[PDB]
Amino acid sequence: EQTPEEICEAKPPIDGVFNNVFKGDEGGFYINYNGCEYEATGVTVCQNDGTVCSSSAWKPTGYVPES
Ligand SMILES: [Mg+2]
Repeated sequence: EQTPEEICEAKPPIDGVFNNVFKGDEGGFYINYNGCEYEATGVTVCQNDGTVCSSSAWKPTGYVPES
């Protein structure tokens, strides 16, 4: 019995590789995955130019995106 934001906040962190990664205004790396926004944490590796990044712990931000 949770709001969608709550559902996102409770999601487990993900170890993985994603495309369509978008950089934050503050240098954070973000993805929209299964209706939740996640932020890359710990060691993050991206292509110099282009979307793809790997992170051992993509963590939900609690934001429910429309992008
Ligand atoms: Mg948690």
